[PDB]
Amino acid sequence: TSEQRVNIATLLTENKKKIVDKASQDLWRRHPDLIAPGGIAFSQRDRALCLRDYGWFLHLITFCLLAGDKGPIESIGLISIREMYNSLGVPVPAMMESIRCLKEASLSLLDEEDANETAPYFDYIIKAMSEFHH
Amino acid sequence: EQRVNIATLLTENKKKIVDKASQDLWRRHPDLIAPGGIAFSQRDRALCLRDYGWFLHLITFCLLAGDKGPIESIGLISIREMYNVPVPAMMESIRCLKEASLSLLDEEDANETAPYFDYIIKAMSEFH
Ligand SMILES: [Cl-]
Ligand SMILES: [Cl-]
Repeated sequence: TSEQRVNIATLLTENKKKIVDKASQDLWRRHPDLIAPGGIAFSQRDRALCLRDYGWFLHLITFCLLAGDKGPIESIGLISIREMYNSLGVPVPAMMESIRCLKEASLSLLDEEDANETAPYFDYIIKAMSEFHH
Repeated sequence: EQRVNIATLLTENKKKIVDKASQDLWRRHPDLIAPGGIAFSQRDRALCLRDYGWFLHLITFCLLAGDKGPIESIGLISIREMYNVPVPAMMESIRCLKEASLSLLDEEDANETAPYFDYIIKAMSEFH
């Protein structure tokens, strides 16, 4: 329900796969322990599950931005956070770092007003992820 | 009120729903995983799984919001970008996604949820 938010959602929808690929490669360059033996992205099936989870988080951010509401993050977003922590064994700082890389890869396609409008959604998901053990 | 519970159910089981739907679709259309198909190689299968997941997530979000506007908004955008992957395979994939999703609901939940799958299938049939 906004012109600029519709344009940003369009950009994030056209480039969802490229954004996820760039963000994941950045994250695995920065954090070599994730693709090391014992890491959450060592094997191929684990890597595919990580890519699908990062994609889900990007989609949720894009939907919340298109809507203009951050409610869905506190609703179904926490369910996905808990599922990624529990089922995939992803430590909280790895989830935050993945969302941060997703944020930077997404804002690399926008300008300045768009990036300022978009960043609070990534930031809110990061905040929801960091207060998990509380 | 109920839609938050339905969206929670589809989010807790997003991976299982997508897996069941994709396996059902590939049993139904064996040409998809045959040589030349869009799900033949392993990377092809991963990309197909991510696309089906995106469609399921859009449906789940439209159900959580109660609005189908985003379908006419970014759904057609993604369809056009992904095609320029054949379009008529997407239809049956959404049908399988719907069946796998409704297998987890009852009767009121399924009756409330199915119209979103129906709308995305109908919007996807008007593509040229
Ligand atoms: Cl901690
Ligand atoms: Cl940051």
